[PDB]
Amino acid sequence: SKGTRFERDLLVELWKAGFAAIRVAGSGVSPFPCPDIVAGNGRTYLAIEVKMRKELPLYLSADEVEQLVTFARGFGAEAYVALKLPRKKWRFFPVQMLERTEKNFKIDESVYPLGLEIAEVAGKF
Amino acid sequence: KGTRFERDLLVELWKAGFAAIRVAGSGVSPFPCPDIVAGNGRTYLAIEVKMRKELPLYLSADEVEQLVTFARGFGAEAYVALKLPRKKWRFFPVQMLERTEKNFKIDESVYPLGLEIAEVAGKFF
Amino acid sequence: SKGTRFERDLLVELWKAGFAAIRVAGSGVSPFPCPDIVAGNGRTYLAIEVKMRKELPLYLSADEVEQLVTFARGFGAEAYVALKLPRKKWRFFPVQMLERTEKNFKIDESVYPLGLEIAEVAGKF
Amino acid sequence: KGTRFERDLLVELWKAGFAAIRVAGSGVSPFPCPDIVAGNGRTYLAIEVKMRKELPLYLSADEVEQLVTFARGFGAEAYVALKLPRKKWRFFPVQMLERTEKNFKIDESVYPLGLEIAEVAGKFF
DNA sequence: GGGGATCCCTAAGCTCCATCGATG
DNA sequence: CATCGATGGAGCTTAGGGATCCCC
DNA sequence: GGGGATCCCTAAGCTCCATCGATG
DNA sequence: CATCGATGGAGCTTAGGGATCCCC
Repeated sequence: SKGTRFERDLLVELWKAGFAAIRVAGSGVSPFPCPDIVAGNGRTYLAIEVKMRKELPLYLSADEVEQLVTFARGFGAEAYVALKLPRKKWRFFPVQMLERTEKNFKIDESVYPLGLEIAEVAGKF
Repeated sequence: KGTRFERDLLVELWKAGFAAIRVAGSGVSPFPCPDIVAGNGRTYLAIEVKMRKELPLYLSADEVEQLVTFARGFGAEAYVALKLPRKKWRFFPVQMLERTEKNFKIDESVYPLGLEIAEVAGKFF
Repeated sequence: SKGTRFERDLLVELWKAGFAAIRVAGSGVSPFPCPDIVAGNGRTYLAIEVKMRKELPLYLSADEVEQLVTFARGFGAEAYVALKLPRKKWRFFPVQMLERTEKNFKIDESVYPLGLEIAEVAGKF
Repeated sequence: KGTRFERDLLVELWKAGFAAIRVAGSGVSPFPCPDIVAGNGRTYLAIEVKMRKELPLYLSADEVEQLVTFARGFGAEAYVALKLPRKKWRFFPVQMLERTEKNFKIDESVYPLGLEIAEVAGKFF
């Protein structure tokens, strides 16, 4: 459950990139759809699911993603997965960029590279 | 405790089409962050949640600063939700606040003016 | 949500009939199957769903009953519905005795009469 | 708080095939009632839950009375579950308790003897 | 004013501490 | 000499029904 | 002893209270 | 004169990471 330390870490990055960002409470045992972090800089709004892996690939439960997009759609933000590999930087992946396994999704060696920097996230639109 | 009013207010937002969330760890050092953030693709809210035993509620001009600083940066509207011992939640834009000096306030003068959730969503049109 | 007062009431009746009985906590918002009351006198064990009505009929959601029997089966007790009508006494109904509506169950004027007294409950086996 | 150990223990019971429940309102006047009651069609438990910072745990002979009075009346076995600051839950039958006078206790003498949940279910055979 | 929806105040718990005893 | 404001603290458990307050 | 799974102690919040001021 | 026991109190918020303790 070290996930927290990385959520807190990313928040700084976002805040440094101009994003008013927050961590979602009651996230785990929740009465509703809830991602890890939510952010907005006045032009862009982000629903985010945060993940840290020693190494690829990263798998994302069918459900998990449904919940993120379900939320992202409702709130009016862009659903994103932030991935953290030890030596590398925070990488940002739109749910469009995810690959379907049998009953789930993934980001592997073939996808990680075409992920976004935090700076690309802010000024793309 | 007052945690049944806390989550009571969330329901109201959701009810009104809003996708709201409780900010993780906002009983924290004066950090630009509301207690709740909500949005519905059109209107976005930054909500300082106050539960006072009676009027007036005073609000250090500092406390207010943060709500506005954040609200601006995030791209949302700044609000104070306030519940009184037998009255139901009631929404106040920062504008609607009455001033003094080191603080602002909300007493009998403005309280009946305070909006209700739905009327808040209705502003956009 | 007056249901509580009647749960507390029934507990006395049970305790008076020789049943060590208790109310189930986290019953509503629960992580698992949970009835209103559980009791045992050393010979009999009861999973119970408590209901108070001004008047018949009493309807019981398909789900609700599944949950009670699911629990009753697991714990090793007999699933029961206790019904309270104003002027009358506590009536006890085994889930076998319930009648199926379209997508639910019920106890009406045709069933209430063949319900059990608390004393019949203890010494039937 | 210590409510994450509370519900932590429930999971253990469930894990072990037990259908357990938290007694509603057992921070109540010395009322014959455990903090938890569980059962699995064969074995039934009446569990006083103690979370002590260190040994020994003392237990007024009164407090014990109630567990046994209840246990008897309900048709279950009397147990004290006890968690220590870095040790995992550990089950003690009333029998296994060490006595003094107005109290009983649990210190180094008996603690390593205390059972584990599964071994508790295993007794029946 | 009478009738009803909303509280809050009362009694209790446990865990940890610290006095105080008695016994060795 | 009181009232509205402000300033610096301390308490932070649950849970039920009798009592309150509101509103019609 | 070194390496890892488990805590607890630190800094902070809010709400309510009560002092204290100043202004009328 | 200390240790194990007992007796009568008071505090009861969260939450994160640095520090601890255990175990191999």
